[PDB]
Amino acid sequence: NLLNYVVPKMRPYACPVESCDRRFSRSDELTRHIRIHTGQKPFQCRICMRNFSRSDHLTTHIRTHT
Amino acid sequence: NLLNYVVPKMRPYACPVESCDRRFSRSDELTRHIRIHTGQKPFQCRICMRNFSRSDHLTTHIRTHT
DNA sequence: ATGGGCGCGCCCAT
DNA sequence: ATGGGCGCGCCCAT
Ligand SMILES: [Zn+2]
Ligand SMILES: [Zn+2]
Ligand SMILES: [Zn+2]
Ligand SMILES: [Zn+2]
Repeated sequence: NLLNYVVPKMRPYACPVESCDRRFSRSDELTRHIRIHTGQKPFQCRICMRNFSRSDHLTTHIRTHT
Repeated sequence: NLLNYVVPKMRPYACPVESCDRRFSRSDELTRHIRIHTGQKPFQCRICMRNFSRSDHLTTHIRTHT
C-alpha cells in the first residue's frame, strides 16, 4: 500500500570536490558545506562589517549590536 | 575553479506511483505530493474540525477564527 | 564560531 | 483552496 510508503533517506547532493566524500539530502545543505572548502563568507553585518559563511549565524550576531 | 561552483538544479526524489512522472528537489516536497494520491488530510483544526492536507495551509486557516 | 539536518511557513499560482 | 519551490531560522554539536 501507498499508505505505508516512506520516502527513502537519500543523499543525492554530492560535494563537487573530488577528495571530499560528503553527500547531502538537500541542495541548500551542500551549498553551505562547499563554503567550508572555498572559505567564502558572503554575508556581512552592515554594522561591524564582519563576514559570515551562513545567513542564520549573521542574523544571530546582528541582533546583539543593540 | 571551485569558487564559481553552484550546485546544479536537479530532482532526485521521484514519486513511487508508476503512473506519475513527478520528481522533486527535496523529499519534503515529495512527502507532500504523495498525499494527492492517497487523499490524506492529517492536519485538522481543533476549532472547526476541518481537515487539511498541509500544515502550512492549516496554520493560516487557524487564523481566520481570530 | 559554525556546521549538519531539517521543520515551519512564506510566495504565488491554482 | 491547495500545489510546487524553497528560504529563514532553530536545535544542538562544533
Ligand atoms: Zn566537501
Ligand atoms: Zn556586526
Ligand atoms: Zn505522484
Ligand atoms: Zn477552523
